[PDB]
Amino acid sequence: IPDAMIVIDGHGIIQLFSTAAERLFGWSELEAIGQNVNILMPEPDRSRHDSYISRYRTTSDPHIIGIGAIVTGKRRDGTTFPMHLSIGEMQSGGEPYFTGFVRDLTEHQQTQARLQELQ
Ligand code: HEM
Repeated sequence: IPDAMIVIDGHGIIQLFSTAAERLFGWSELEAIGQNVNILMPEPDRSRHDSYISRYRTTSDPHIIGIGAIVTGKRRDGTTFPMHLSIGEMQSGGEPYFTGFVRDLTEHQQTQARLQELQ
């Protein structure tokens, strides 16, 4: 059962954008592909994302890879949302590539929030 998956190169450039990713983020394949993955997140992560990838490539010490994390994503329409992110590392043509699997947690957040306010 497919999820929103994205594939970037070692510079954060999108290479593949799944159909489900399109529905979640609001960007079509063609629109996303040549863009930096940072277009899918609000600030401050956005401007710091390249340094996150860079930091990892040099230190080889993961903070999300093999760990997973829940973060805020940003749609094309400008709206933000909570999402769980898992990152896999791969190799192709001698260069590193990264695979991201996104799980939308909007509903989860809403339910939890609704239960919270209804006492
Ligand atoms: C769309 C919302 C996203 C957010 C908010 C986000 C956020 C972050 C943050 C906060 C870090 C490093 C912070 C720390 O030092 O612990 C990070 C690292 C990284 N992100 Fe993202 N990211 C997103 C999407 C993606 C996607 C889609 C990919 C690849 C398909 C990706 C690949 C990476 C890589 C390779 C690293 C560094 C490796 C590591 O520290 O484990 N990120 N991201």
